[PDB]
Amino acid sequence: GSSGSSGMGKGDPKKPRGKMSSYAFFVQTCREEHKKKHPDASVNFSEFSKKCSERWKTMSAKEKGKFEDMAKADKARYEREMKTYIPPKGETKKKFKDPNAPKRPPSAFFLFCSEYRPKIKGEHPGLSIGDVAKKLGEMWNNTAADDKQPYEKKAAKLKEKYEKDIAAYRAKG
Repeated sequence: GSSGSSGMGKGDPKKPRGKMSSYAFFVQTCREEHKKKHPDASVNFSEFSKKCSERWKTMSAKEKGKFEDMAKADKARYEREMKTYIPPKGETKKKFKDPNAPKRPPSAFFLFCSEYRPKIKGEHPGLSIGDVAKKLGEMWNNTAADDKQPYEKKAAKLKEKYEKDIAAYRAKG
């Protein structure tokens, strides 16, 4: 969530941290290259630090360019981790309905719970529109991916309609 800071600091293993910027990378790009020029060199970490600072600013835009293109490349490869990681729930008035924006079509889960609602609802009268649905919340989770083959494939088609409508809402061209 708009994680302000980023990089070596303090936190937990859960969240895949490891995002470095142009500098963070440049500072290590000069030190590594040095070890090659002077292996038995008595270079200091501090002296090499203050240097990278004024050394990074002095560097002409062109010099920074590469450092920038290489840095951004990481901001992407780093996300790969987040994918494997699943954070808690903390959405703020998101995925909500809006009259201005185009309504989003149903999904596999909705197609299943919707096609099952009229099935279980009749078998179990005691339940109610509310509960009945709350009961499908787990049914889907258990459902095997394969079983979601049709519920998914179909949905995909619908999405198109939305992707076509929204294409206007934003009008980014």
